[PDB]
Amino acid sequence: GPLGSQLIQEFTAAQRRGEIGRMREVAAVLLHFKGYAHCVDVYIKQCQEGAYMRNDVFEDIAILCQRVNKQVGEVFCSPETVMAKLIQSIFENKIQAHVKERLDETRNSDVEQYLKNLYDLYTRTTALAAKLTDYNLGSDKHTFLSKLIKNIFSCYLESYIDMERQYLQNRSGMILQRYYDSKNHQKRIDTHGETLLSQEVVVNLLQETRHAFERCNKLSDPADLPKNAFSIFLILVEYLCVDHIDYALEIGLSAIPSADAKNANLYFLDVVQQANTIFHLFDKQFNDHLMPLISSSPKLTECLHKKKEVIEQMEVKLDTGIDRTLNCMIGQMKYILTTEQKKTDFKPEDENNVMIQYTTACSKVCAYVGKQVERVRRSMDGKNVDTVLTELGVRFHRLIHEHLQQFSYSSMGGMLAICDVAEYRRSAKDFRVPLVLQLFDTLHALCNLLVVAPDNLKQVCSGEQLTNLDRNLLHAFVQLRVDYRSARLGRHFS
Ligand SMILES: [Br-]
Ligand SMILES: [Br-]
Ligand SMILES: [Br-]
Ligand SMILES: [Br-]
Ligand SMILES: [Br-]
Ligand SMILES: [Br-]
Ligand SMILES: [Br-]
Ligand SMILES: [Br-]
Ligand SMILES: [Br-]
Ligand SMILES: [Br-]
Repeated sequence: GPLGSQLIQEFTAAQRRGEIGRMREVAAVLLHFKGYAHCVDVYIKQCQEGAYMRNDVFEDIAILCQRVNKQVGEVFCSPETVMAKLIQSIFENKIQAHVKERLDETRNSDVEQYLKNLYDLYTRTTALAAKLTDYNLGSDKHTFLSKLIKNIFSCYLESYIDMERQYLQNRSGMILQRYYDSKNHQKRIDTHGETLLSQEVVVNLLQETRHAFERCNKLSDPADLPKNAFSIFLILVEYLCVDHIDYALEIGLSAIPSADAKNANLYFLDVVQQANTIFHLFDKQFNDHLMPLISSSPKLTECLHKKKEVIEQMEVKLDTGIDRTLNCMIGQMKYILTTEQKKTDFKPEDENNVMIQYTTACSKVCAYVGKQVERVRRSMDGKNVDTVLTELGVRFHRLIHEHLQQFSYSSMGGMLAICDVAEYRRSAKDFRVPLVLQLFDTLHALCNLLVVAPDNLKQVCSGEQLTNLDRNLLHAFVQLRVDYRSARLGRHFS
């Protein structure tokens, strides 16, 4: 019939000014007809008009819902259905308008600020939805809020991961270019030991990626959180690893003079030092930040495999470079020995007038060794420096060991050999590595063989420093004696 439902305008008047049960009476009448849905509707519009006048909209709607809750119980019979209508109106209108307002402007002017706003707006909305769930709305309310948040973020959170990666690729690219421009280095003799490894570029790349993970944690669907957080990681290993540090490792690998003369190749040891600190900053953000997001991954086993693979590819290159730098040093110590150690040193031309000291070949080497050891300590941190010295010291002991075996020794030449080793031992003591010192300790005892009289030869072999050594090793040194044939020293087949 002629619905004079425009007594709904009588309800509007009652709400305008004055607190009354007149709102209740008109509402109680209106539930008898279709139009009770419209009455509560205009009630929501009116109480919202004077509300939004604050800098913070999420506090404004929090105060709005509390004052409406105490009033709605006075006016309507089923406050729970009215209340759900309220917050739905707040979300579908006010919240969605405030989100579209913040994002449209910054979307085509500041992509990073867009991501930081989308993250902030989504966080405050969820925190707000947790405040609204405290009210006695119709249970299953949790699903109700979830649909409201989804209906105003579904398309923002859909194209999220693509904008996040497009941003990170571009921002990382700009950081790398800005660094290679400040060094006047176009991609693909340099006297400077330029490592091309910035501890600023890496820490700024990690700064950027860390923040991307945090946004990824809350803005990515939990079912796709692992695959999304790993997509971001692959961007890091493409710019930080492949493009920055792996590039500087190959560039630094070509500045090695290849075991020749005149080598100012302190360069690569500086590269090893920086790369190690970079690695410590790398896996630190990996364990603390990326791992909590990837822990629940279907194929986490393949995620850890690529992380390991990447960090081993460059681990090997560092091991190739430390090896090439070491035999460059061994190459020079060998050069000193061949050109400055003659036969007449251990096989003196005239037995009569010989002053026994360590050879000039010995001092030239020890002086060189010490000059390089110093450069190693000054170019590396305490942890990885002892592993390098150990290798150098082992190779150092190896060189002298085989060097001593290509000479014949007279009675007089014997002492000169010990004097050499004794000085070599002091040079090795400067390594501060027990292994190197102990290796020359056995070589020192070994030289004792080509000095003692033939009758006390098998006696000395029974000594504490020699007994626990292989008989073949004792034999190799006895053969170096000039009177190995002149005496019955062939009794070393036992
Ligand atoms: Br009115
Ligand atoms: Br209703
Ligand atoms: Br952020
Ligand atoms: Br959240
Ligand atoms: Br409930
Ligand atoms: Br930078
Ligand atoms: Br990439
Ligand atoms: Br280091
Ligand atoms: Br980090
Ligand atoms: Br001496």
